[PDB]
Amino acid sequence: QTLPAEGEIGLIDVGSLQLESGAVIDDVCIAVQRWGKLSPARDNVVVVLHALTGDSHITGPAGPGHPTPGWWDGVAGPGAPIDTTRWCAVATNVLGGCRGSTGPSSLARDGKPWGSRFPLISIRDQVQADVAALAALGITEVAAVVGGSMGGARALEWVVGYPDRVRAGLLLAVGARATADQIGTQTTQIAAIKADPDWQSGDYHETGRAPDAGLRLARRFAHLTYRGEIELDTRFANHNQGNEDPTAGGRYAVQSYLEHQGDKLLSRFDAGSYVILTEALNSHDVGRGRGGVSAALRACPVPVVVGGITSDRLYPLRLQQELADLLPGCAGLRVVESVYGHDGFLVETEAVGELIRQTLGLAD
Amino acid sequence: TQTLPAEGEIGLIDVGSLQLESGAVIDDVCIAVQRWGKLSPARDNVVVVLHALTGDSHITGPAGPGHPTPGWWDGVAGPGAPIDTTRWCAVATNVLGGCRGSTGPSSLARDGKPWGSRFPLISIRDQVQADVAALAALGITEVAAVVGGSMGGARALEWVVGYPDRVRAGLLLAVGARATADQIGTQTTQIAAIKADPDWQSGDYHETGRAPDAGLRLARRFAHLTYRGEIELDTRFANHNQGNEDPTAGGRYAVQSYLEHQGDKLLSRFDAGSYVILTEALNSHDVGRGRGGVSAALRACPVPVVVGGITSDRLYPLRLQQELADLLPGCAGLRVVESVYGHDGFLVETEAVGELIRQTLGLADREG
Ligand SMILES: CC(C)(COP(=O)(O)OP(=O)(O)OC[C@H]1O[C@@H](n2cnc3c(N)ncnc32)[C@H](O)[C@@H]1OP(=O)(O)O)[C@@H](O)C(=O)NCCC(=O)NCCS
Ligand SMILES: CC(C)(COP(=O)(O)OP(=O)(O)OC[C@H]1O[C@@H](n2cnc3c(N)ncnc32)[C@H](O)[C@@H]1OP(=O)(O)O)[C@@H](O)C(=O)NCCC(=O)NCCS
Repeated sequence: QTLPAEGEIGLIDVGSLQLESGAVIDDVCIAVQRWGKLSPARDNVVVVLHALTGDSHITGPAGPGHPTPGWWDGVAGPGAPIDTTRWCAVATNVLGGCRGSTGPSSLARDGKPWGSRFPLISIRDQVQADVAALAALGITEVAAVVGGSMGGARALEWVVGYPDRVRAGLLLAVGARATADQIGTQTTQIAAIKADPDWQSGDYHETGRAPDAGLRLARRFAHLTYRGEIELDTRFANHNQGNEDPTAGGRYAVQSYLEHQGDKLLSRFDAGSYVILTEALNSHDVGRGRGGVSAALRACPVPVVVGGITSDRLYPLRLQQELADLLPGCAGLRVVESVYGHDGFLVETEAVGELIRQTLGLAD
Repeated sequence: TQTLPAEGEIGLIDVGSLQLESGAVIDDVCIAVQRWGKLSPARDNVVVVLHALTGDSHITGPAGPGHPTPGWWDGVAGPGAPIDTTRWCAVATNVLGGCRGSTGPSSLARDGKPWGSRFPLISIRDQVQADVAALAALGITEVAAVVGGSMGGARALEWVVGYPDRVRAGLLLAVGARATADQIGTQTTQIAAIKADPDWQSGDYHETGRAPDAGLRLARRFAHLTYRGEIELDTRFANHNQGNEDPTAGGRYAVQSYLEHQGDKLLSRFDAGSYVILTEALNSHDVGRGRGGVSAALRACPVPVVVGGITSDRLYPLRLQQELADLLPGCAGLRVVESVYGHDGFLVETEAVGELIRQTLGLADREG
């Protein structure tokens, strides 16, 4: 198989995939998009790994086929952090997603949506799908892997599980494993979607009713863990939305901001994928079956750049400090100044650009 | 005549009809009250204890008839305790709009059926007016001090600011001058989680056999997270599984099982309707409303106060207490409590919170 036309969308059939749990999901497709020109040696691939609700559209404007622009708009191109004049930015839709790759909303063999029959996946299963997707194109080793959040967890299992198939990695706003705080809010986000009457045990697809209310609830609660406490108060405080009265049907500024944030997600994301991908986040743990977190990291030789956000409330700075101390390929923690919490790795263009540019230098 | 209830008993004080800040009127308001210790000769030793969102008048004592769970500050009032009952009379009420004794959404109105969707939104200032009206109904017009945390701290704040001449001192724990954006964000969403429950029935579920249990449990699980510290949880539960359950095969995580138990535990002692009404009184908390702003209102309050905050508080960060301490002239300086239990530290650190209460009562003595 060949890479899709630069910019366009493409599907890569990797066949059956045996998961860490033993389950076997067959006829697996992996959507992918590429910016940049593949090298004659196929050795300049920079794999960009997206987060929970992201997809393969990492950069570019909106329009046909893409409701919203890329989540890292401007990270790939001439002179950009990932210089496409000499690098090949390859992004894929994670396994279990809903933007082209096999997931709960995809159809199985019986001609009906996977739904509740979709097997539970892990971060290592998402990585095996990406690695297999690249193999289907003749790419065994990639120059670097970069991602934040789930994308960071995907980049951590890539450098630890396949150290010889990658030359460098950028771990952004992620930890070596899921924390109690992350699982607590994420398992409750799931319970919010599952308590919606229209969830229908996960087989709501093609029935007309979906768990919209539950999905908005989960997204609103999650968005709070993405932002910084001070940034929210400084920006919204307790002000009212316009001239509304929260005492008699109005809304607060922050309340109107969260409802919009959940509305943006309903029009593009599927609840089933939100559950499956969140359950994969909960299972994140680089030390499982490797002798613990410390052993797995001490035994990883891949050179990596670790970045952490100060005001991050979902992935506190202490987690990245642990990663940098234990990974021998990492000099030290690379703090990203930002007041926007976890969203810092999405908004701090210049700060994140420096970490990417440092990561590609190690790949050289 | 309306009298205080016996120590350990519950009393139902009638205050008649009250007019809320919004203009609405609440008829036949009933406020539940509990006492600890005798009144002094001049009746000048009343220490009002104001509970938090899901609290009640059972501030101390074991479980027994009418009190399934011990007091939220077990050991805070009594002989030699922080509120030494040999000197002070600990008076605690159930907040207006509560489900735990006083008039609220679950209480029956005049037409015979519950208030429900007919209960008007109340502000923190409305809850203070009711408590002051309750004490007045008995005959108390001046208290020695007010103490509370969270919503209890908000009630205490509006008390010293609104009735400076009828209170000698106050203790403000883990609270801010006004509701923050992060607080209003999660709290409005919690309200939305209860109303999205198909059994909410616009709030008129009380006499239908159905209740929004799913929504309330969800709102509580999210709220409990904001009450704890990040490091506390990871050290306690990490990513461990619950018992022998396996998340890979539909099992639960340790922290997941813990949060579920918190929802159920509140689910069997609290009313969803009250949760919504009280949660929205928190949203409207703004000591500066109608007073020229936060700084003006606090600058004008001369009551001596003790302000304390928790280091790991994630819902009411330390910066909020620091602001209160800086704007209130009656405060000598922020008192920092070192705890790992986040916002819940004001309930757990009974030794560090005990001293702040003793400092507050010391100011009440000096001012008397
Ligand atoms: C884009 C993002 C990542 C960071 O960008 P940002 O600079 O912080 O932008 P903001 O969200 O603060 O504000 C922009 C939007 O909020 C809207 N908004 C702001 N205040 C509002 C209000 N009071 N009422 C309604 N909408 C409001 C703006 O209109 C704008 O809407 P738009 O999407 O149509 O352009 C973040 O905003 C987002 O959308 N999601 C973050 C969560 C996420 O992606 N998580 C997965 C990665 S781990
Ligand atoms: C009272 C309170 C502060 C207790 O805090 P704590 O003393 O530090 O102890 P915890 O509640 O965190 O843990 C003990 C309880 O959790 C349970 N628990 C612990 N681990 C568990 C697990 N893995 N799975 C299930 N349940 C678990 C224990 O069995 C115990 O149950 P119990 O409530 O019947 O006693 C608080 O947790 C509570 O129950 N209510 C507080 C109400 C409130 O609004 N607080 C904030 C002020 S508004």
